[PDB]
Amino acid sequence: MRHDEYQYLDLIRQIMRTGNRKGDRTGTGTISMFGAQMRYSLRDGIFPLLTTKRVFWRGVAEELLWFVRGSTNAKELQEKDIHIWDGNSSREEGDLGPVYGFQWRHFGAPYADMHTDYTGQGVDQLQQVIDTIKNNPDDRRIIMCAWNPVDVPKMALPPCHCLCQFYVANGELSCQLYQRSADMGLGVPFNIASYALLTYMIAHVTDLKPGDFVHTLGDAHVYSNHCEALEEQLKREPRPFPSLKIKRKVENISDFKFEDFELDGYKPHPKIKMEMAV
Amino acid sequence: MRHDEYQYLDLIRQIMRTGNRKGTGTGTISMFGAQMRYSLRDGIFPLLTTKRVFWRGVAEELLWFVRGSTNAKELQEKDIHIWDGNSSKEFLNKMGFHDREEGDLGPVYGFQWRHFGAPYADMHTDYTGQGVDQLQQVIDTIKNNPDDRRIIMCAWNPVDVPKMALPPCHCLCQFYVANGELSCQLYQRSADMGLGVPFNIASYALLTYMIAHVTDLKPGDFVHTLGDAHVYSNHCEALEEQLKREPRPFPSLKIKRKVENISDFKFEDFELDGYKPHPKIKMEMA
Ligand SMILES: Cc1nc(=O)c2cc(CN(C)c3ccc(C(=O)N[C@@H](CCC(=O)O)C(=O)O)s3)ccc2[nH]1
Ligand SMILES: Cc1nc(=O)c2cc(CN(C)c3ccc(C(=O)N[C@@H](CCC(=O)O)C(=O)O)s3)ccc2[nH]1
Ligand SMILES: O=c1ccn([C@H]2C[C@H](O)[C@@H](COP(=O)(O)O)O2)c(=O)[nH]1
Ligand SMILES: O=c1ccn([C@H]2C[C@H](O)[C@@H](COP(=O)(O)O)O2)c(=O)[nH]1
Repeated sequence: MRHDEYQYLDLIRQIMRTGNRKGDRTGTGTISMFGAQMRYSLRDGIFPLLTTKRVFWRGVAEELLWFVRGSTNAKELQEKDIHIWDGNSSREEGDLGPVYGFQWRHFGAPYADMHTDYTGQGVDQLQQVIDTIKNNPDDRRIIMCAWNPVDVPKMALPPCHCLCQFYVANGELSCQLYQRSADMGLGVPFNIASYALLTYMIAHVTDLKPGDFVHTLGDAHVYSNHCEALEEQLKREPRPFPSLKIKRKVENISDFKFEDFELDGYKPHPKIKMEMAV
Repeated sequence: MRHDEYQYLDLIRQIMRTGNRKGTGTGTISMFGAQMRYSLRDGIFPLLTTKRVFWRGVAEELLWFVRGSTNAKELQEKDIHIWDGNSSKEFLNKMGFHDREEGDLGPVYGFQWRHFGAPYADMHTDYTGQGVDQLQQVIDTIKNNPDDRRIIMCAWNPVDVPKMALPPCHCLCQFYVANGELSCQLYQRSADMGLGVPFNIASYALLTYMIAHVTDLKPGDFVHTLGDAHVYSNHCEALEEQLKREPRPFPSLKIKRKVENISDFKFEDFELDGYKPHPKIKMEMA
């Protein structure tokens, strides 16, 4: 019965107390461990939006709807006051290259720019996953992969979220994410919520109930200048997770809109300032 | 410090007790999401001891991957038959590969590791200079930028899976350097706990030993992450017998000479000392 958020807190504590101090691409220096795994229940409307520091729910949901549209145009997020892709995007202003939206919907197609019509090009992995869940739920290849060795050099930033896999049992849809690089302080809470939300959406349109989100980490790290803030965060007790309901019968994965999500009872501790490494 | 092999034994035990019973025609008992960690340090090599594992098959299959080969006949010539089932002309014709010759597994590991993105023709084609040589890329990044968080080799290729005799169970692996030590994490989407997993552990441990050697590092950990981790129902009696066996200290592995490039290893370069396993247990492949 231990709150699932303690998996996240325990890993931060372990990284700071036992991790490897190294340099890194950004020049900030990090403290890191290699290889971790967390499991978050998604059952009975439970939505694992972390509570010991406020997470950017609106950014999570808008970014994911943008992925689902297949968009690689950061201007569509900026227009919605979502600036999480700003650092890496000024090729035309806003064109992120063949990032998630494109890999999920067009893996293997040649990329031109964010305005190109890629209909019928590449593998639409997202629809492939939905079809397999509906038609052959015991399949062990229900995978969506964003790590494309051909395209990584054209991407504004190599994907941290290399691939995810789905699994069906007990009337439940589960999802596992392989995240190669995990900034425990800033990105990880958002990343948990992203793939928990994707699982809620796919479960909804496949007539399944959400089960578990399994979060596997490669290089799991704390930036050296985050330790003071995270030591303060570790003093905070998690609060019960919010609940998530989808307010209408959405027929297909592409039909979701932001207002379809009813997030109830989110009561996080206040935000903590933490500068993002560049 | 408990023997690392107990992670495998404990997971088999857990799956058989609480795993999900689901539906080939053989039943599976499965869990989703698991992770084991095997130390590779101080010459220790995690070749499981509660059932004799096919070490020579592990090493020859891995050398075959590294050559970029997708031709199962090259394994057969060395009396390694682990891919025979998936490459008979009859199997391939059954899968719809009517123009494919016996032995041709399609664009599987050797090809994805050395030529990701190239068009696949057949197993005899000269692919030199085509596609992404991910294996050499990893070696170069380890040498030149060891703190890089993108040291990845990916065999999961959505474009090519329809041409493969079997989609890769070993989707991708990632490397990590700290304190002079090279670690490796494998994401395995599908794990036959009884038959494939022991062999798969030894494969990626050996790969880590080889890459560490040619990058002048020491092996650290092998982290084995599983997606659908399952026990086939007709393995349960055999695995119940294995669970009563106590692990013995793992063997040691040394590389007998200085090998400069990953492509230069031969089986005789490996010295596996002290492997004293319990006997094989028959488990029929689904
Ligand atoms: C070093 C680094 N760490 C990261 O975690 C990271 C994450 C993203 C993308 N991403 C997945 C993000 C999620 C949340 C973000 C953010 O800036 N949130 C702040 C402020 C909230 C807001 O932007 O309004 C926060 O909530 O802490 S950015 C891009 C570059 C990165 N760079
Ligand atoms: C259902 C299935 N499970 C697997 O684990 C599997 C593994 C491979 C390839 N592979 C990675 C293998 C490793 C070991 C193997 C095997 O057949 N083992 C023998 C014992 C070793 C020997 O051949 O001497 C066995 O127990 O039958 S096969 C191919 C198809 C598969 N199919
Ligand atoms: O969704 C995201 C995007 C990025 N990062 C973090 C991980 C690293 O700290 C940095 C990306 O840098 P590289 O791993 O690519 O160097 O941002 C995340 O945690 N989650
Ligand atoms: O090296 C390998 C190759 C295959 N498998 C097992 C996993 C599954 O039981 C089966 C592959 O079947 P699918 O998951 O593709 O259905 O073989 C392994 O465990 N290891």
